[PDB]
Amino acid sequence: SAKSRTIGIIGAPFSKGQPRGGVEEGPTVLRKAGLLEKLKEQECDVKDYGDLPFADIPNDSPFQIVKNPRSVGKASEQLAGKVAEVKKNGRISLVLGGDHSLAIGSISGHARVHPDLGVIWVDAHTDINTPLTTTSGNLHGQPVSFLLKELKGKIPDVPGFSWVTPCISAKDIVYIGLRDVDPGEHYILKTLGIKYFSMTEVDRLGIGKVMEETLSYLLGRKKRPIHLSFDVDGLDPSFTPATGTPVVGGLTYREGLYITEEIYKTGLLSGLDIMEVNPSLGKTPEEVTRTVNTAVAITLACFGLAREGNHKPIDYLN
Amino acid sequence: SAKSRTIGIIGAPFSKGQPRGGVEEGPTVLRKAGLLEKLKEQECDVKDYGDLPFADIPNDSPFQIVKNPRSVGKASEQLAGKVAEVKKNGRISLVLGGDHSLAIGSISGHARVHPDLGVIWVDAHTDINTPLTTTSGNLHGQPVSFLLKELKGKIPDVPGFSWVTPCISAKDIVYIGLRDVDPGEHYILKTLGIKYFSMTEVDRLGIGKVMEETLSYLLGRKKRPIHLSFDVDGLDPSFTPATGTPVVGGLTYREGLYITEEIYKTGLLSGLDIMEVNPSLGKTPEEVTRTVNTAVAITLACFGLAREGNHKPIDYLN
Amino acid sequence: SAKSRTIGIIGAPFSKGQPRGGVEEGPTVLRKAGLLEKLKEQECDVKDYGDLPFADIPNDSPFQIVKNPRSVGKASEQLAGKVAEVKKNGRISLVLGGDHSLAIGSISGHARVHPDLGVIWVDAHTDINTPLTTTSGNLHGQPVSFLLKELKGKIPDVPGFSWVTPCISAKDIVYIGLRDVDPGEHYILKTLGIKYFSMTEVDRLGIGKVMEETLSYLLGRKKRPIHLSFDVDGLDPSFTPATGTPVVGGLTYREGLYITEEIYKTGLLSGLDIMEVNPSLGKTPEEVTRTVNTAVAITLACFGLAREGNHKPIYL
Ligand SMILES: [C]N([C])[C][C]1[C][C][C]([C][C][B]([O])([O])[O+])[C][C@]1([N])C([O])=O
Ligand SMILES: [C]N([C])[C][C]1[C][C][C]([C][C][B]([O])([O])[O+])[C][C@]1([N])C([O])=O
Ligand SMILES: [C]N([C])[C][C]1[C][C][C]([C][C][B]([O])([O])[O+])[C][C@]1([N])C([O])=O
Ligand SMILES: [Mn+2]
Ligand SMILES: [Mn+2]
Ligand SMILES: [Mn+2]
Ligand SMILES: [Mn+2]
Ligand SMILES: [Mn+2]
Repeated sequence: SAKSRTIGIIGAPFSKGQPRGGVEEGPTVLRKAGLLEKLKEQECDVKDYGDLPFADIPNDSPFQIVKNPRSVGKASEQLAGKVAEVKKNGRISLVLGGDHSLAIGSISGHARVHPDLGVIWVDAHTDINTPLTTTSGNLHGQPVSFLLKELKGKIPDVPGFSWVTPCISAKDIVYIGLRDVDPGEHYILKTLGIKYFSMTEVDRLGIGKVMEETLSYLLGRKKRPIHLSFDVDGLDPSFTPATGTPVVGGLTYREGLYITEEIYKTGLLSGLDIMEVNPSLGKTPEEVTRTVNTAVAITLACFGLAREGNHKPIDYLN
Repeated sequence: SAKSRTIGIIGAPFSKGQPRGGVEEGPTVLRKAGLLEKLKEQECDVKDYGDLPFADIPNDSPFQIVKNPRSVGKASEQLAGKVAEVKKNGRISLVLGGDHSLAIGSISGHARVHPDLGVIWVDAHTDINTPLTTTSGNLHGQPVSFLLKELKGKIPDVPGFSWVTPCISAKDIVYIGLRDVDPGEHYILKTLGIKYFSMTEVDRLGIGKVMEETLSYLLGRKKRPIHLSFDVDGLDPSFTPATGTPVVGGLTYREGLYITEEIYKTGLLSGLDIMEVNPSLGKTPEEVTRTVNTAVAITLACFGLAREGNHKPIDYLN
Repeated sequence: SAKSRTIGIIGAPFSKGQPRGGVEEGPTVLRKAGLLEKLKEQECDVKDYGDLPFADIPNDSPFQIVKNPRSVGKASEQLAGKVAEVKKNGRISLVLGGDHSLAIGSISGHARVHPDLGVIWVDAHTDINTPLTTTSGNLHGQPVSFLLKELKGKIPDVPGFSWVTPCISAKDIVYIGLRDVDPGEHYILKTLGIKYFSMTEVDRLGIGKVMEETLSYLLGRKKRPIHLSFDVDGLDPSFTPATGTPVVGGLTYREGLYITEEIYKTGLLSGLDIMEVNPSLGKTPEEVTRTVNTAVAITLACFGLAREGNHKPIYL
């Protein structure tokens, strides 16, 4: 019942942040996999807040090229209200997600309770396109732009995103696993001086130094809450094939566990997003089972499960 | 040949330390792949001491929940005498194994001739449950507890193991590759302060520094014979799938060869166990061939094979 | 475009340096995957010098055990000629290869214009067998032996290789990825003191320290042109299965990109070989697709593609 193992589960069955349908079943397959039980199998305080209901906005006309903006803005608006609710209740928010546009609400609602948070973004992509730089028009590739304070005056008024007040600065976010960056995204990345560890860096330094540099960069000045937004495609498709945008050359299964293991040991985890699990895009039933089983193992390591073993505070020899 | 390449081969077709049948064929398939001939091709002096006849023990009721204790204890007792015999002949004992419970006999008979030995234990598991902390009753996940001096007093009188005397100390064994550890094992691991590199530590430091710390921890004070107990499930199941208890996220083929190449270069390899190859557990015939090939390759690196190249002390240009 | 992105492309559909047919289709499948256009989409100045026509030599009698000496010798002689020409045009020679015996011509022609070049050899093998140390007799395992000045006199007079002049010293080549070396090659490797990073060294040091030590070893004294000879079997068969001699335990896709990404940032890439892609050696159509696409990615990384992203100095 430690703070590190005190959890509030929020389901976010949302998919309109991206074209490929099925990512809304994310919260369903993760629950079906036995996540809450396996969390309770560890010494975890688990309270389920259910699946957020998302109202179907039938006529959600696009903003220029950005599609379904009112639907994405409302879903994140509900998530922000719900995330802050479980944070004021002392629990670590565990958003069980569809597409990564929900990171707007998850981080915002987290920010209303802990405005001094830092963000670790595990992803293959930066998701830092603005509504003017996007070529896909999909909002799951834009959430960071709505959330950075330095990007104010650059974000046009998108219908449904009026409640969005930027809550993090460029110095309070670190990327791990980038290997598919748009040209506009790369421009923002280097112009803001955002700390990132692309797969070039992970190869160069190893996931060991990557985590060492990541945590000290974020927890150097002061100790502050950590929000980990984990996009399942941050790991190689050989472990998470059932996702919207897979890119080869990703983080290994071991590296994904080591990231989450090292973040748990800081004791400062405060919010978690497990996004972009799509049980429709599995070429076989095993590809979905493999993806879900991987996202579950990632989450369990976020809350104490260590590869070296775990044990309760008793004498097992008596 | 030289001392590092003078080998005495002991087939150990025993399976009653674990539930799944077939691991007794381990010696058969390893020989069939040509392990003897490939060792001789790299200037090894190899003597084949034959496959040990393990007489049937029909009345072998369980000790509490521990299964087949007398068959396991006598096979390890017979292996212990056999290993000590080849060590007295000046040869490196090579045990081609069934289940890992034979390590009780492999290490004990080794210690009888070389009581100052150190153990490197490559495995996904710690194999350190006592007959009382075990929940599976399978003796192949208990051999280390029988061998540790610091556990004297916690091993009950198990039928078949009255010959057993703990021969190695807690500071004379190093684990590499752990990722599947029972809570009672984790308690024992930490309380006795055993040196270990789980998959987490291998991810943090890399196999290069792991082997540098391993060999310095064991050989730093004084040089001494090394005993390597290699469980095949220490590597990832993508390389050794034909094994009893495969666990995802293991050491790679490269990492397995680097461990064994580094151990050879010390010139202090004295005993070697190649355990848990179960040719009946491959989902396809190729998976069996792939497991055996990896096992043969790791055995060949133990006795001189190097990826950088090998050559005889002659003038290849005449 | 900039020097590091101005390329002359040479297709070398040659296979008679090795016994498995199909590697001559390397240039065809690589073009077919759109390699040229993909290079142009990242602001590269691409000039296509076409595929080299290799005439058939009927009376190609063996030189002892060495097979097809006059076809291999003439093919590399032509490639050396065409590589010197693109080098004279101030372009980076990109050789879309068949078997690795063509490196005899690629490096010789490159050394004709830049005799101070340094070679990086990404390969599971050393390819340093002499015509007398070889047991296979396949010349795609002998190219480095013809190129090293320190082995002059150890190489017999082989028909087809009278034009060859040893053009690099053993102190100017760095091997990366070794894991299958013949006894005679390893003797040569140790005797001549060639700098090398086998899979053992990549395991021990990591790909980052290997690249830093490689670039420092070749360019520490002074800037000079770099010739990258990339045998596709340097990567693990799980990423490049459609090749003649797959060896397990190879460089990862990531390590291949990292090597090529780091080589680009020096701005000194001057010659490139993409060798030993054999589309007829894939057990499934996907295995061919995987091998080519991996080869394509390694190539684009040699000319600026970066996993962290790219952008023109234009976006806000
Ligand atoms: C190819 N580019 C043009 C589009 C590309 C598509 C996939 C998304 C993935 C977002 B996530 O990693 O959260 O699934 C990012 C992207 N950059 C964009 O902006 O839509
Ligand atoms: C998971 N627990 C419940 C049991 C677990 C099963 C697998 C064995 C592996 C033995 B070996 O390393 O020889 O393959 C170890 C184990 N600890 C035990 O004690 O049987
Ligand atoms: C088996 N050994 C004895 C021979 C071996 C076969 C494969 C070639 C690979 C050439 B390449 O690296 O260009 O694909 C090297 C080799 N040394 C030789 O010389 O033929
Ligand atoms: Mn994302
Ligand atoms: Mn095991
Ligand atoms: Mn074991
Ligand atoms: Mn090769
Ligand atoms: Mn080659």
